[PDB]
Amino acid sequence: SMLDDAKARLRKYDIGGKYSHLPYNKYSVLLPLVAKEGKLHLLFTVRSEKLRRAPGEVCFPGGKRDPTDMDDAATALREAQEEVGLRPHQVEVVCCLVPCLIDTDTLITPFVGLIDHNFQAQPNPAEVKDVFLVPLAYFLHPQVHDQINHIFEYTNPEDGVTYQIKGMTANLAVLVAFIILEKKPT
Ligand SMILES: O=C(Cc1ccccc1)Nc1cccc(Cl)c1
Repeated sequence: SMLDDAKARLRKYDIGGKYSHLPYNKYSVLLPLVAKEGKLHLLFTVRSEKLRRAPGEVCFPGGKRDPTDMDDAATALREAQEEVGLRPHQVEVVCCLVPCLIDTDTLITPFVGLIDHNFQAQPNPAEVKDVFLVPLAYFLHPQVHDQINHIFEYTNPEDGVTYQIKGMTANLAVLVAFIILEKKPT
């Protein structure tokens, strides 16, 4: 099946807890995979304009680890619940992808999660201005704009709204798309 195939592909790239005990400032992100209309999608947030760091930027749900978290996956799920109302029964964490090093002292761990088909986002407006889906296949043939660094522009065909996706968020989206969609019979 599509979903069993995606999970099997993802598991091959799982690094597990290999880098998780290293003494960094630790953040986790959840890369939420949603199946709609027979295709996989990634769920993205737009950060609230009122936030002091990266207002209005497209990001995956996530945030800083706190003492309550049993592990890095827990961080991702806690923050996703706070930001978009995703409850733990509504997500299956499939793997941990390569972590992202930034600022010399920070490690961001991405987890891919399969999201329940009955989940409906409840954007928390203190943190999230918007939530939207992008088909995973888009990241194989993105509309690229150079600002010099590469920016993806995705227009939602439902409403014509264009979102800019860049940086770590864009990079991770492409990674997930490659992992899941490469070398597939039509
Ligand atoms: O903050 C993140 C994930 C993240 C973690 C670490 C570095 C870069 C992105 N995501 C998010 C998205 C919407 C609202 C809020 Cl409050 C946070």
